[PDB]
Amino acid sequence: AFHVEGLIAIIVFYLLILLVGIWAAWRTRDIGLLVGGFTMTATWVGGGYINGTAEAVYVPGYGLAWAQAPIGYSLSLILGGLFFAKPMRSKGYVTMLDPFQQIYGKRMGGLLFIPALMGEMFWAAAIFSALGATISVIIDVDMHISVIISALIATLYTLVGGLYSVAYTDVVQLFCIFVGLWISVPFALSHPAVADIGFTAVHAKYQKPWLGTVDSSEVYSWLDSFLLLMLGGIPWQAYFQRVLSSSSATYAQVLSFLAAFGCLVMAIPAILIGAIGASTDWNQTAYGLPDPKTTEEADMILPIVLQYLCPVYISFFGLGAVSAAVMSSADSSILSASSMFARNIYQLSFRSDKEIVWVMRITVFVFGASATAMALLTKTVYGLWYLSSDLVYIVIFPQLLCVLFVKGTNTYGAVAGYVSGLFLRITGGEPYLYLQPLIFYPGYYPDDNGIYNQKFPFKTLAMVTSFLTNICISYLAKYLFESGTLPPKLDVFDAV
Ligand SMILES: C[N+](C)(C)CCO
Ligand SMILES: [Cl-]
Ligand code: NA
Repeated sequence: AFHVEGLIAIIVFYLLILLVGIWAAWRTRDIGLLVGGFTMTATWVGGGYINGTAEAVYVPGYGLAWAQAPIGYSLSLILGGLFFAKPMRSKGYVTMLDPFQQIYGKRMGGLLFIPALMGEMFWAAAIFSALGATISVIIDVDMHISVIISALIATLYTLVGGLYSVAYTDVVQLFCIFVGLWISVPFALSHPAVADIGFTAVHAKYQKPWLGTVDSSEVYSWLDSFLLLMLGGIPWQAYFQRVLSSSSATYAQVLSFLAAFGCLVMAIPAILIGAIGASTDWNQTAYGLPDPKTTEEADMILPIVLQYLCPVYISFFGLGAVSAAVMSSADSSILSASSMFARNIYQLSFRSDKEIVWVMRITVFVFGASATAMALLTKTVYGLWYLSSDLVYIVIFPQLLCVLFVKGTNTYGAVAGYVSGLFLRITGGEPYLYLQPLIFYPGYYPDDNGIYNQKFPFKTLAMVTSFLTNICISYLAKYLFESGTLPPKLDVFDAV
């Protein structure tokens, strides 16, 4: 029943992506800055960007007003270029966890690896879910098998590309994403089922208007989420790997700015596809009634629009664009997680080149399997894409601010900030993971599923409490050990 045309199309597109990169690696006027910016854009923009942005715009509860992850994650690159690019450079940093291990120690750096590893896993699960949904809709494959196949192909791509040389694969992949999406959009807009997306943005005919709305009581919560996506999107090894490998600090800053511009440009057609899905009379298409959000297939809105509103070859171009985005992001995500585990955890704390290569291969496999299980269990792409930066914002970002800008931080403040931020984040609950809150801040309300949500900005409160606890406990421990109030024999971490 499945169309073999789709399988042959994804095969030929994958080969077309890899062959040009192999040729460019075989071969290899002030244009390298553009190439670096395009490569960073291809690293940043994956299945999360495209599919999660379309889902967030499509879902009536969110709209464009609540599709904050594309804008926030693009602004993360601008903020990184402005403030974090120079302090991370000119030091012997290979990974993002190197400042943490150099200032707080190996154990605290390994502890800080856990939020980063969980964020990488959430991002990989979101992009695996996006690719599996695209394959399942367009090639008509079972969703579980499609997700497993996507994870397998991403794993083999990362491994095969790793040992050999790849040059300018990301440029060609970004070109494929851009062309596929921007040729899919005009075909989707001209479908007889799709109504005027300008009218649907401000008026409701099929569902609530896709521009979205923010209530006056929700404003703080909106701001809270935006901060989580704008500041929690900065401390990632996929970005700092390109920052540290640059020739100069100015080159790193300019590639950050160009990458942010490219991310916004890539986010535009995803917003348009989500708006088209929100403006579609599904009773007129072959998808039929019920509509995708009634079917609980909202997270699959972008492939559905590609499949049921576009011709078959345009659907194949869109599938190629999604595949290019997912491969170019999954390579960086898997490699960053594996490199951080191999260098910071295995090589530095516990301990050979062959041994390191082998543990990094098996780590790629285990990370892929964990992300596959997470992708199979969940039902949302935007939710995992959002949650990837949640614990990063809560935990790593205050510690990153402390190690870069706050002179005098130590391990006691790091541990205190870790515990305080984690406690305030956990006690606030998580609706995506169906967790009840223990602390009930003012404005709490139950959703459809019965989990109490928080209108109070408790995530930003947890982050700020983590930062202030780090500073206060660090200076208090320094004062207590310097003045002689606390005996020096109790300095378990030997920080001061
Ligand atoms: C999820 N990240 C923040 C790592 C990349 C944005 O797509
Ligand atoms: Cl993404
Ligand atoms: Na990508």
